[PDB]
Amino acid sequence: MVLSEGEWQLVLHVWAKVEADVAGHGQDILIRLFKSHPETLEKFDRFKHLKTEAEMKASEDLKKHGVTFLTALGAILKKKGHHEAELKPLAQSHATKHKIPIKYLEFISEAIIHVLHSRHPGNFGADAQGAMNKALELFRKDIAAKYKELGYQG
Ligand code: HEM
Repeated sequence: MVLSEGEWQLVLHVWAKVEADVAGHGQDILIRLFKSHPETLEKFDRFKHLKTEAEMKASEDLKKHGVTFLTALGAILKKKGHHEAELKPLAQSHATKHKIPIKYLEFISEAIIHVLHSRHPGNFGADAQGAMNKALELFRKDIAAKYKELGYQG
C-alpha cells in the first residue's frame, strides 16, 4: 500500500501527542497487550514472571522497554513509508532471535489503537484511526515480506 500525505498528517499529528509522554504511552500499550494476550508475555524472559497489572506498572524494566519500542516505532512512522533501512535490523532480530510470529504484530497493533483512542479521543476520530491502521498494516506487510526473505515468516 501507499498512504496519502493527508493520511500521514493524521498519523503524525496524533503521534506528536504521544511524544509528550513516551514512557507513559509505552507502559499503557505493553500492559494492554499483556492483559489482552497473555501468551505474548511468555516471549520476554525478563517480564515472564510478572503476575499482575500492579507488578507490571511497578516494573522499571518494563517501562524502559516500552520507551525503546515506542522510540523505534516513532522513527519508522516519521519516515512516512520510506522505512526499508529501519526495517532490516528489526525484522532480523524479531524473526531470528526473538521468534515473534506475525500474529503477534497484529495484537500489538490493536493495543496501540486502543490506547490512542483512550487518551486522545479528540485527535483520534474515525479518519485518524483509519489512517493509523493503514500505517500499521503497511508496516506489517513489509515486515512479513522481510520475514519471508530471512527464511522465517511466522
Ligand atoms: C511495532 C512493533 C515492534 C517494534 C517497533 C519492536 C521493537 C523492538 C526493539 C527496538 C527492540 C530492541 C532490540 C531488538 O531488536 O532486539 C525489541 C526487542 C524485543 N522485542 Fe520488539 N518490537 C515490536 C514488536 C514486538 C512484539 C509484537 C513482540 C512480542 C510479542 C516483541 C518482542 C521483543 C522481544 C522478546 C525483544 C527483546 C527483549 C529483551 O530481551 O531485551 N517485539 N523490540
